Amino acid sequence: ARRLYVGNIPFGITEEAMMDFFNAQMRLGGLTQAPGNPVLAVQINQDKNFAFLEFRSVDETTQAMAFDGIIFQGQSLKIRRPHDYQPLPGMSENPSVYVPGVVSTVVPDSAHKLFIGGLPNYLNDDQVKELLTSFGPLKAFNLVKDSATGLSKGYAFCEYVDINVTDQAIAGLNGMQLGDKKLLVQRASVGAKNA
RNA sequence: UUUUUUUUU
Repeated sequence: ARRLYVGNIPFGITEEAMMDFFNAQMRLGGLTQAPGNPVLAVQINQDKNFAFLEFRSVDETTQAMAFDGIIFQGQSLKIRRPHDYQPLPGMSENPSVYVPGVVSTVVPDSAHKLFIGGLPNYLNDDQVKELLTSFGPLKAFNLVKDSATGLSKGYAFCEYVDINVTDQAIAGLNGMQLGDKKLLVQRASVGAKNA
């Protein structure tokens, strides 16, 4: 895929200012495979609050994914792959089925994103992040705000650099009393319990 | 407001 989905983009951001930023991130990081800018175009859906990046190569696109969660103009960008990948109802389940095509040779130690809820609606990114930082530096953090309203929805996602600290972060934060709400913290995917 | 608005402008 020579395309990437980038949501939670800054308001009023221009397509060109989205391009110049990514191309300048690809160069600073040295993630380019050949001379020239990787990002050829960017399309922004202002109302929907998202944009799509268009790369010249497939590998470069797969390299820009490392910028998921990067801070740009106070907004933590959400980078994902397009959804042109459909279930494809062609019938005769053989190249699909379920397992065939994605058996997974062996998933590496990854995915330790944490879900945080019960957060007061008045706290902002720099306040919430602080409460989380008290256990160690974060590698990715995003506070969900209403599309129109713009205020906190009451829950945010975060991931530390040192995953082990992830477990320590849940045991000390989960249940914490914030205002008139009870904080909730659990692995955003699997791991809401501890054996 | 306890799981984060994906398209060929």
